[PDB]
Amino acid sequence: KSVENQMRYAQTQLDKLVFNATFHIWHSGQFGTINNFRLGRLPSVPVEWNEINAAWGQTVLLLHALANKMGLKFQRYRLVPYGNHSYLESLTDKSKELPLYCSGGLRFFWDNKFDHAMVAFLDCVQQFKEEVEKGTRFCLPYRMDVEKGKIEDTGGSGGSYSIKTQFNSEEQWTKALKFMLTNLKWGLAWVSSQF
Repeated sequence: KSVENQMRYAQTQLDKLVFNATFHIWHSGQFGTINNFRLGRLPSVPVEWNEINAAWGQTVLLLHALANKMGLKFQRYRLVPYGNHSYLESLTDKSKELPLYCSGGLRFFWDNKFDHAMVAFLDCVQQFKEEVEKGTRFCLPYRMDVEKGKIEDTGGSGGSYSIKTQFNSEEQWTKALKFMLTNLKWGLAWVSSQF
């Protein structure tokens, strides 16, 4: 099973079918893309952070719209769509900063706020998964592990890939993000079909 095939499968459903904006999830080599922004970077393709931040912003807007369409209010966090500087807020810790954007440079010179934000977002994606799967044999294709901040290539390599940048490689981080976008694409197909 290839992630590209999983995306095609979802695109087949989507083509046979309404939202305020359009959210087109696809692939470009090793990258997952959303509305043409690459969500990742590679040693050989140093995607600018403005583009990564924009991809995050569209991803947040998508999950926000999916949750609003379903009547789902997330636990633990709320999404704050804010263009290319989108973020979450913790519902229990008003202090906590959870930016889904970063500026350039080296992981070394950063705190963990962006990484915490991405794990909080994966928590929300997993909550969405539980709602679409409730009751149907339907399942989003890639298992998510919120405790560890990882996504599994279920039925592919079987490996688990971190959504955090710290202690990770750019190629594995990009893979995790691409599996996450595939899950959201499947979610959009299911939501567009069942609502």
